[PDB]
Amino acid sequence: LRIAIVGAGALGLYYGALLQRSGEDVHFLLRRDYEAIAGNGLKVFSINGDFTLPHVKGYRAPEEIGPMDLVLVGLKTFANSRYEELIRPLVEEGTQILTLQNGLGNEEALATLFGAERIIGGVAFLCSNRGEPGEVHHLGAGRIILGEFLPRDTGRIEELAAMFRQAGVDCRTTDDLKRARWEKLVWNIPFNGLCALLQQPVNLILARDVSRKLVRGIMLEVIAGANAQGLATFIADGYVDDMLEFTDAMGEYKPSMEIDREEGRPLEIAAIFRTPLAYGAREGIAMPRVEMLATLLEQATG
Amino acid sequence: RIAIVGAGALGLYYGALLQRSGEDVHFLLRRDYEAIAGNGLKVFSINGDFTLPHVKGYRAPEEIGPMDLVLVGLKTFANSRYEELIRPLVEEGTQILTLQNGLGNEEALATLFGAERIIGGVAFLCSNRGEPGEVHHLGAGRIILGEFLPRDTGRIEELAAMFRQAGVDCRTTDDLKRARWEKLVWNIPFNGLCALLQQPVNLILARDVSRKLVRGIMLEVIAGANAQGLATFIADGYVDDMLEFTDAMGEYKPSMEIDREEGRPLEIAAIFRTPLAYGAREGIAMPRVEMLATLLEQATGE
Repeated sequence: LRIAIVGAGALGLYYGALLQRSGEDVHFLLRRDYEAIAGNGLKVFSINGDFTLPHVKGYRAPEEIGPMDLVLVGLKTFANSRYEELIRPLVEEGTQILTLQNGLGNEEALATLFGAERIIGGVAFLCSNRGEPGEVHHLGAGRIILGEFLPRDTGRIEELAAMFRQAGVDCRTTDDLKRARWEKLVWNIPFNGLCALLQQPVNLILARDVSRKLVRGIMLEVIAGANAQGLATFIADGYVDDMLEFTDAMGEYKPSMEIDREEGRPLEIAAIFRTPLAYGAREGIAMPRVEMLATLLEQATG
Repeated sequence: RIAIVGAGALGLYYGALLQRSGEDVHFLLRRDYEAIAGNGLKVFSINGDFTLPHVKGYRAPEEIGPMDLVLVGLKTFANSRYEELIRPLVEEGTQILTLQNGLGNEEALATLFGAERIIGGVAFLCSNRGEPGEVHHLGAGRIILGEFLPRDTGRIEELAAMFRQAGVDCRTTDDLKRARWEKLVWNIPFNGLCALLQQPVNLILARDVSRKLVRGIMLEVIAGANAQGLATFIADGYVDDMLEFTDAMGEYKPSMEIDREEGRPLEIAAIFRTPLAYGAREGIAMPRVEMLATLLEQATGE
């Protein structure tokens, strides 16, 4: 099975590394650290034991790779205008596209660009900061839940789930990709939002009672927008308490958006915030706290 | 009003937060009386560090005298010392709050002093200690408060309010017994396996068949819980919820593993042998908890 990794980053390189370690033909597409990876290799620093890959099949242009069986898009979503130029040379009849990037609107913009039956969505729970050119730092978790965009057929999702399980990634299969994306949004929106804005890790947002109270209300707004979107099964309100207690054992974790704010690179406001808001306002649901958060966030960074 | 009987990684932490918000806190120190009478204790947290310049410390409980509340944070192998350590602190109206691990603690103190004095607190805290008078708080800290003998709310809500004022996320339940068993679902696989294998939680969770083991251990604890006269049944699926909860903890080394590393005794009796007793009393097959308890006393006998 041959794979393209379009994105790199903490997410793309980590799953890319684990795939070739379990014997899969993985073709990396790099920009920033092409010379530091082709000359050296990529080092994975993990809590489940470090490992290094001495040789890595690395490319700096998508046309050099050619058509692929699978393509992992782990890109940051501010470069979604680059979907056409980076993915087109990898598309053959039978090519299936996997997306692990945060928020909504990613599966939909790729289905319009290539085809709905090709699109597999993966909601990934990964604790990873990264990089002095060619290094990945695995800090926690890593589990994936796989779902197809066009909802119908069993074999492909199972073959992919087993493949990630062969690579040592905890992998699950679901019938409702929409719901699982919205379930991740319940954590993503308050915690990537408030933490990037206030420039404070999750524990300090959780330490104040009134800030906890804010978090709940953000979460309930997300749930309401989720529940009236066309879900096969309803997301209960108790899930707020579940995700609240979940984050309480993450310690001093700084989420991805906060790290981007600290590193001077742009933030994924469009996919994490504006798009769920657009989908929520499409069905006419009040989401004032999300909107306020979205606005302040793009005010803060410009 | 408050006496701290324990002076471990949790008794110090909670007592330091209690007097920081202006409570009359009296610490019973043993190993490090002289280090805290000279300098005071330093609390290092993820929620910002603080230092108490002066600490009301004592070496004998008869010097402290009658109290309003005694927080017991003792390690459960010192439970034979209940009478000598707590009796001088007890007057008519004194209430005893137990925050230690496992079972039997509420009932022992109830037999010893009076059941209408006893308050059970299931606490969840990540804390290693140890530079005589230095407390490290790595995460969480939330407490669920129950009364052993089920009479009133004011008493339990006044204590809950008192903790919340001090910055402790503090809840209240009507089923203390259930909540103890709820924490046993986590404490048995993880404080068990990690101490035995001498590995952190992420490794135990990394192998597929080891997750299946954890599942099985967990299901037994639940089965031993559900036949214990609980007001409301613990469902399985609470398994899936501690499986995913522990996965957000990264490279975490539980209290029992830390105690194994430092070569100090383990709380096998309260965490393992008492619940196994409670299940056998009702006749429940718990082969895995048994094997674990036993292998764990085999490794720490030598």
